[PDB]
This record gives sequence, structure tokens and C-alpha cells, in this order.
Amino acid sequence: EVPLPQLRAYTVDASWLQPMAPLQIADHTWQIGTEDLTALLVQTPDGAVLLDGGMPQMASHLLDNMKARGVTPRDLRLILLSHAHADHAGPVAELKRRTGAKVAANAESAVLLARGGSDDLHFGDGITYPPANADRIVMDGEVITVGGIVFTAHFMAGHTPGSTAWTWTDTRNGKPVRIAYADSLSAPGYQLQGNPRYPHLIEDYRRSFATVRALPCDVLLTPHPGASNWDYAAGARAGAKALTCKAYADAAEQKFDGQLAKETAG
Amino acid sequence: EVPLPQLRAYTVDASWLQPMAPLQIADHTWQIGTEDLTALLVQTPDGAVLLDGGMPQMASHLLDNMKARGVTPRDLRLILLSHAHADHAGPVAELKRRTGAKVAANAESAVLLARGGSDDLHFGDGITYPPANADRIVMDGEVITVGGIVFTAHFMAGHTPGSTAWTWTDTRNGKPVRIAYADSLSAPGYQLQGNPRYPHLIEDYRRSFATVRALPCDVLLTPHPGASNWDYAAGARAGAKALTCKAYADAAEQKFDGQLAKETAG
Amino acid sequence: EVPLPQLRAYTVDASWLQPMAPLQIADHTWQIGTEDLTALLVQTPDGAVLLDGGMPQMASHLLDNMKARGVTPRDLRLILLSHAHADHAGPVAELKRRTGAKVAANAESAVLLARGGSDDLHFGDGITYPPANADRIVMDGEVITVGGIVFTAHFMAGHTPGSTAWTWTDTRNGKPVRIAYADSLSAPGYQLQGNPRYPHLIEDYRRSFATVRALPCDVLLTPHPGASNWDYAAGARAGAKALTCKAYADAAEQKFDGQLAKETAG
Amino acid sequence: EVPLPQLRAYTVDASWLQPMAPLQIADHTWQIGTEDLTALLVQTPDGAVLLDGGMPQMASHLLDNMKARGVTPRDLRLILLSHAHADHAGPVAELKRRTGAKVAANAESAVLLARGGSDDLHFGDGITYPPANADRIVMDGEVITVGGIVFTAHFMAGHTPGSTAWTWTDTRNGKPVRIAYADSLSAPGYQLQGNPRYPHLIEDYRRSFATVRALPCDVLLTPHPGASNWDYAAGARAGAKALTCKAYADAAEQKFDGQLAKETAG
Ligand SMILES: O=C(O)[C@H]1CS[C@@H]2CS[C@@H](CS)N12
Ligand SMILES: O=C(O)[C@H]1CS[C@@H]2CS[C@@H](CS)N12
Ligand SMILES: O=C(O)[C@H]1CS[C@@H]2CS[C@@H](CS)N12
Ligand SMILES: O=C(O)[C@H]1CS[C@@H]2CS[C@@H](CS)N12
Ligand SMILES: [Zn+2]
Ligand SMILES: [Zn+2]
Ligand SMILES: [Zn+2]
Ligand SMILES: [Zn+2]
Ligand SMILES: [Zn+2]
Ligand SMILES: [Zn+2]
Ligand SMILES: [Zn+2]
Ligand SMILES: [Zn+2]
Repeated sequence: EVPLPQLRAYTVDASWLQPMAPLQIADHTWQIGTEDLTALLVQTPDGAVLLDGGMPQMASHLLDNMKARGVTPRDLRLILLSHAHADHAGPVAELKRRTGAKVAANAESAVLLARGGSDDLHFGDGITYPPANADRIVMDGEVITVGGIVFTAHFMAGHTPGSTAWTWTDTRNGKPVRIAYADSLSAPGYQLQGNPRYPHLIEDYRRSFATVRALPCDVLLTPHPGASNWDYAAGARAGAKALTCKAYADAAEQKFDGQLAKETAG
Repeated sequence: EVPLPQLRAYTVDASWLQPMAPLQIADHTWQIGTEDLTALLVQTPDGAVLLDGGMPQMASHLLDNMKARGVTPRDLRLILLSHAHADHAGPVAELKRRTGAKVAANAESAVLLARGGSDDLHFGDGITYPPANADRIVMDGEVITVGGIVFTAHFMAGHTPGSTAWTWTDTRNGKPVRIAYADSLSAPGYQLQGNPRYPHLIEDYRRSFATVRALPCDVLLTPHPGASNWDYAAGARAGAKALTCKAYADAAEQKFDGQLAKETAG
Repeated sequence: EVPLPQLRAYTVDASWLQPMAPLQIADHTWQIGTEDLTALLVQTPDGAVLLDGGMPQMASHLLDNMKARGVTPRDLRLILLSHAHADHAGPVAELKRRTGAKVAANAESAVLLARGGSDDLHFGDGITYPPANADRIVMDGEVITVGGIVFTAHFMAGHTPGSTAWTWTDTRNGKPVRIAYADSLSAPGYQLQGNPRYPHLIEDYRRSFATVRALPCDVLLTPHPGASNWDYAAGARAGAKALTCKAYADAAEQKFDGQLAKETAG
Repeated sequence: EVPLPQLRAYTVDASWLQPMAPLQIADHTWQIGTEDLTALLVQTPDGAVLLDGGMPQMASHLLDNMKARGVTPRDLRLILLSHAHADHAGPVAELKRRTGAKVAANAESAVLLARGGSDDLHFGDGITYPPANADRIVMDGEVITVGGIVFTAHFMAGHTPGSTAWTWTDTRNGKPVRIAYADSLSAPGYQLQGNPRYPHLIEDYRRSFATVRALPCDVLLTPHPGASNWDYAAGARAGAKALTCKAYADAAEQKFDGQLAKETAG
């Protein structure tokens, strides 16, 4: 007879796990994650900020890249998140143990983070990671300032209820660069209509397309770089093909409309 | 070049995942887990108690067996744990969502349960499961009474800091049966001496052998049935070869002493 | 010289603390709180629901009234909240310890409840109460069904970020009665404009007036009965003067507009 | 008729709330609390440690004294606790919000801290304070090192289940000074014998007298300075009359034995 199935690990494309050296985006902002998962380090005269960490097994690589940038574990002050799925918040618990970093997130992201991504609205317990506690709860439009760099939260619920875009202004060539780190606008395998766990899912996505379209946005970055047409392995041309926030939102909405139509037809 | 390794799932022997029908231990007490993982259902005129749940994927099987016993989800009042590792507390979060059950545990087990077994003193993040919150914190020697059956906590730290034996008195053939559900006394791959995460590990194990030896114990049961020589697949003879609590403690101590000697020699 | 001030207790009008016997609202719905704080008991063939509990010292009185209604501690299945301030969620922790009740709330209310109302956006640590954990997180528009009575969540952020209206359909004289338990729409001493802890406060209140105006609403009830012109001490005429949801929302908006004007002038 | 009683604030002797300037204990160790509540600042070349904070309203005074010592909010790295009652852990939540500090505590202290001192084994909800989360859980005998100063945990359960002595070695006049910060050994109004919430209370106190007696202890400090005969207002003679750890333990045991006898006679 037949035993219950073994637990299945959350496995991902190899490029999501391929370490890369730090790639500079602007004067204080660096990509320090893997080829296909974004983890942004922002360095200030008063400590560093990390936006996303990628997968759980990326913690040591992140710490190595911070060190290469001159950031010791004590210097990391703040972790911000796009959303609290395993492939973006994965190493947060371990980073908190090994650095001085505290986590700021909205309430939805905080409760999902605290249960390690378990009981996901769409994925059940299939994508769990080590749970972590948020140290600060942020509201929509709230700002957090570190070493004089101001980060603004823009809620864009849909991909998760707590999905957030973070914006800040850096510099390049003596000119301001308004960076928008916009969260995922995908709905991979989601039941969109009449979802009892997320009854206003479609309304939230539509509002979120509008939110992303209107962001202050000289340079768009996304948790999965391919979503904004970044190629982190392409060196000096890594961001050459990057979408505007308007184009990113429009593409996501067109895809979403197609998915809605297929769902009705399914 | 080389990507970071994929996450590895916690996989176990097939017999640990082999469903079995309920096996009666005494008038109110049943084994309802798998062939090689204990999950005890105690049925009272005022609701049911579950002691351990086994692996995370066992939740639905547990609920099926409760139903077979006449226990609806609303009837399950209380979950108790031997210790909060993935193969004994695995389905606790899901059971809480799907039943009326509340969890009672000591502080050490509660904090480990709340982080889903992550940052384990010995296993790091290798054995995580969905986190759950305890509803009641118990102290050593504290009693919990359900439908007139009295459960007593006996702390036996070592295998985990929060390892607990639970004892209660059931009946069989009109005579009282003092049941001892004693936790694991193993230290699988543990650094025993000079462990910076558990400096008093050896003292705690020695105290725990003494605690187990002295338990009220007409019938011994253990989270892994093989540890007390139970054979759940052997029907009417399932408990025939079961160890006494004294014999279980003595065997565990002799094994532990051997492991200490090998560690010194390693 | 001068010692730091003593801690100050959260004290309230005596009528907020004046016990009353259960007052029937509809066939399954009763007011069981105090003269001036609402606590609604909904009794079903499969257990009871409590909506709000009032102040922390009201726990035993609530349990007394449940008993008078035939509801034992084991029979209380679910606690819902308007918002997680001390005068409405006060006894929740104790009720959870003393009954079978589990708490369902949105993420904002859950995180405020979990810190016992401390670090309030407007009141700091002035109104703390015993913290409690939510057992279930609900989304806007989500339904919860108990004994066949269906409760629908309607988020109406403003008074707190997690402020919620709950609606359900009961019966009276063989006819359906659509009950709306709408949260507070007050902003007592709040900084409304340019509040760094709540930057979209005004937008949220405006949306919430519209939400309340549109609720299914044969009978309106509010956490403070005076807000909807209920008089719990007036017996058979207790609800005679009750506002419609439309009138409640309109009055709240007119008051809010006046407060905005005074703030600008202050 | 009669309303339920108003909530009662936890009020204390004025001297417990009387601010004092920093008082040096050894080369890196300062008393920065109030005249009658200990809060120890330990300053290292790599950040500062705070042991206890006193009452909730003491947060700003603590931050003022740290500033006077040259410790900015970012420089405070670690908070340790004797035990998690309101008059020693009171300001911890606020300190975490306003500084870079993370909390390390044992599991018992962590769960009590997380519920803001509510549901106390002896005092119920009479002494609540803002809840805080621990960032690191420590085991008995575990060390924590900051800027080269090594702090060792010594569990001494009784006054609370999580009561802890902290020891470290500082210097004075070129010679090592072994400082013991030993927790309270009082049992104020406690039911000692047959306490269903703390069945092994007497055994734990007896073990704790023995633990305190044996501590490395050139200088004893206690959360209430009077308990070790410190007089913080007495300047150069503040510690002149301080008890040894042996004398402190002996006095506490003699008092405890008297209380046991009175309880039997009561
Ligand atoms: O990649 C995907 O299709 C889905 C399957 S499980 C995981 C959660 S949402 C997305 C990662 S952002 N991902
Ligand atoms: O079975 C074992 O050797 C170890 C490896 S990881 C997991 C945690 S302790 C034991 C299950 S009780 N087990
Ligand atoms: O009644 C009030 O004015 C304020 C002062 S503090 C407390 C929190 S909001 C309202 C109770 S709903 N209340
Ligand atoms: O001071 C006291 O008698 C008691 C009454 S309530 C509070 C908790 S234990 C002690 C403060 S350490 N104290
Ligand atoms: Zn995702
Ligand atoms: Zn992703
Ligand atoms: Zn184990
Ligand atoms: Zn096991
Ligand atoms: Zn309120
Ligand atoms: Zn109120
Ligand atoms: Zn105390
Ligand atoms: Zn004290």
C-alpha cells in the first residue's frame, strides 16, 4: 500500500540561485542578489538598507556582497520588502540573527512574514520559509529615512495582500534619479474571480496597475528583473532595456486581462 | 559556474508516512497516526485531546481517523506536544485552522513552534514546518483536565529544550491504566559537550533519564513507537513487547554514554 | 525635586461600566455588554459568536450573561471585533483563556490586538490592554459562517486602520432582518491632515463614510450605542430612535468636515 | 446601582520614579535609571548594552542619560532583562522603537514580555505594560559578547519563571571586577505551596538561592537596589554597604522560610 507523499521542497530555476558580484544602479544603490532575483543595497552615511533578500539560501551571499561594499553586519540597519514570499523574504530571519537589521513592513506583509509564508492565500503551505517578526509597521504613503535617503511606501496589493512598491531618490552624474522598486504584478495560477480567500482581488489589481503607472520613476526595478526587462548579467547594459513604470503597468494589465478571459473560458 | 543549492525537503522513511486505521490503547486512548509516528487521540465525554500530530502532510489523515472515532473538528479541544520538531508538530498549524483545537505547551516548545522549527539548536533551518501559536503556556508538573481525564506535564529537556512527557490515567478491564507518553531521549548527531547553543545539555539529559525512570507508567508510549518497542502494525500484539519507563530510560542513558565517549574520541 | 509621573489608568464614564441583563435585538442576536458599550452575542444551533467585548474588566460579566443565555464557555466559538481599542477588545485575551473562542480579525486589527493597543497611531501607550493573538486573518468582503449565520466583513478604515463593519441576516417575526454592526467613524483628538503615522487618513475616512452608507442595513448597531441613537436602558424602546446607516454616515461626515475646518483654523 | 470598577494603574513609590544622573559602577558600567530602580548601561568600543529599563515612563530619561554618556540611539545594541515585570521591562517596547537595540531573553521571559506582563502567574492583569518581542532566545549558561564584554546568563527561576542573573567582568583601578546583576528573590504575596500555576515554585526558589550564592561576585547589583543594600543617592558611598551574593541569597532564603511558615499558619 501507499505512504503519504514526502514533503516537496520549493525549487527554482538555477539562474535565480546564481550568485553575482554587486552591480551599481546609482551612486548609493546596488544590486547584490543573484542573476535573477533582486536584492537592493542602499548605502548611506548612517548605515545601509536592504530591499528584499531573495531565497532563504542567499543569506551568506548577501552578507559577502555587503562586506565587499564596505557594509559590516552591524552597519545594516533596515530591511524592506516588496512582498513576503519565499523567493524575496526567504533569508530575512537569518539576516536578522546575523546583523543589526530591523524589518519594516505593512501589516499584511508582517503577518505573512510571521507565519513564514505558510497558509498562503493561493499556494497553501507549498512555499514556506523561516518566519520573522517585523519591528516596525508601515502605513500606505509612510516614509522611512536612513542616512538622509527617504524611502516611501506605495501599497500595491494583488500579488500578495501586502505587496508594496518602494521609492527613493538617489543621484547619478550630479542629477537626481528617482528609483521605483515596484513589486510583482503577476497572478501565477491564481483564481482571480470569486476567490473566497480574496474576494476583492480583481479590484485590488486594477488599483495597483494605476498606482504603479503613476509612481515617481526615472528608473524601474522589480523583484524579478526580467519583469522590468533588466538583465543583471549584461554589465554596463544591464538596465538599458528597462521598462518605464507606465509600460510595466500596461503590460501587467494586458496580461491580467488575458488571464481573466482564460479563466472565464476555463 | 555554480548556482546556490536548491532547498532540500525534509524527507523521511516511508513507514513514517504510512497511514493506519485507529488502534486502541485503552478505553479512551487511540493511536491514530501512521505506522511509525505516534499521534494519540484521547476521547472524553467533553471533547477530544490530540497528543502530537506527526508530519505536516498528516493533517487530513488525522481528521479522517478522528471522524472514524466519532470526533468532529469542533469536538477536538486540545493539542498537546511531546516536542516541537517537524515530525511531531508538523500539522499543528493546519489542525488549528480546521478544528476547534487550542495548543498547550511549555515556553520552550511554544517559541520553537512559533518559528516553525526554524533556527533549531542543532539542525538550523533544515527541518522547518508551518508555524503555530500556543494558546496556553504550561509549567512543569501542571495539570490540564479535559472531560475528566487529567493530563500532567513532566519536563524532560534534552532532545529539545521543551521536551515533555505527558501522563494520564485511563482504564482497561475496569482497572486503571497509567499511561506515560514520554518524549524522545535521543540526541541524533548532536554536539553534546561544550555546545554554545546548549551549554547544560548533558546535565539536562541526565536529569531527564531520571525523570522518565520515575514516571507513573503501566504503559509506555513514545513519539517514535520503535523507541519503546511498540509495533503499531502488529494488531493485538502491538504493545506486547513495549518497554517499561525504567528500561526505556536505561537504554537511552546507555546509548547517550556511548555517544559521549564517541564524541570525545571524534 | 520631581519624580516621573505615575502611570495613569484608562478611566471611562460610569455608564460604560454599568452591567445590564441581555437585551434581545433579533431572534438570535443579543446585547450582553454594558449600558454604554456594545457586546453582541449571536446564538446559533452550532455555537455562539461574540462581536466585541467592551472594556477589560467586563470579561466575567460577559460570561455571566452568556450563561444566562444558555451559552457555556465551551459553546463560544468565535470572537469578532469592530476595532482593537481597549474599550471594545479589552477582555479578549481573558475570554480566550476562559472559553473555546477563537478570534478572527483583519491584519491591521490583529497586529494592534497583538500589542495590546500599545503604540497607537494617535494615543501612544495611553490605552493599553492585555494582548491577544488572532486565530484567523480575514480579508475585505470575506465571510465567516457559524451555525448557518453568515457574517460579512466590510473594512472601514479610519478610526483605526483595521476598523471593520460586520453584517449578517437574522430574523424577527418570520422576516429577515439585515443587521449592520458598523464601527466608530469618530476621530477623537486626531491630527487629520499631514499625519506622518497615517498619511492617507482623510481619504480612508471618506471611503469609509461611503462604505457605511451603502451597507445592507435594516438595523444599525454601533460599538458606542449613542453613536447610532440606541438606548440600551430603554427596554422595549431601546432601538426605536436608531439611525439608518445612511444617517449615521452622513452625521459622521458632517462632523468630520467640521473637525477638518477647526484643525485648519487651529 | 453599581458600575464595574475603573481600571487601576500600577502606581509605585515616588523614589522608584525619581530620575538620577549616571552613577559609575566600574570602568564601563553605569547606573542610569532612577534612585530606586536599577538600569545598567555597559559601554563598549562596539556599542552599548542596557540591562533592565525600569518602569514604562522611564524611556526618555534613559535615552537622556545614554546621550550624556555619549551613547546615541543607534549605539544601543542590546537589551538584557532580570525579569519581565512592569517595573524592570516597562520601557522595552518603546526603547526598541526609538533605538537600534535588540532584546535577548530566555523563553520564559520572552513569552511574558510578549504579552506585556499580562496573565501573570501571581498578579493576573494588574501589572501590564507595552508588549515587546525578543530578538534572541538564550539558554542557561549561554554567553553574549558585545564589544568584547562577555555577559553570562544564570537562570534563577522563582520570582518569575524566567528570572535571570547576568554576570560580566569589568575593570576598576586596573583590576578585574566581577559584577553580578542578580534578579529578585522575593515572593511578594505569592501563594508558595500547592500553587496550581507554579507547582514546583518552592523547589525553584531553593535552587535559585544556591545559584545566586555561587555566582562570580566581586560586586552585587539588584533590580531594586535596596535588596542588595545599594543606595544610589549616596554618591561616592552608594555601593559601600552592598551585600555579597552569599549574604543576599542567605537573607532571601531566611525571609522565604519565614513566609512559608506564615503561609502554613495562614
Ligand atoms: O513562480 C511561480 O509561478 C509561483 C509559484 S509559487 C511562487 C509564489 S508566487 C511566485 C514567486 S513570486 N511563485
Ligand atoms: O531523525 C533524525 O536523525 C533527526 C534528523 S532531523 C530530525 C530532528 S530530530 C529527529 C526527528 S525527532 N531528526
Ligand atoms: O473616547 C475618546 O475620546 C478616546 C480617547 S482614548 C480612546 C481611544 S478612541 C476612543 C475610544 S473608541 N477613546
Ligand atoms: O512590589 C510588589 O509587592 C509587587 C506587587 S505587583 C509587582 C510585581 S512583583 C513586584 C515588582 S518586582 N511587585
Ligand atoms: Zn510572489
Ligand atoms: Zn517572486
Ligand atoms: Zn525531534
Ligand atoms: Zn521525531
Ligand atoms: Zn476606538
Ligand atoms: Zn470606543
Ligand atoms: Zn518582579
Ligand atoms: Zn520589581
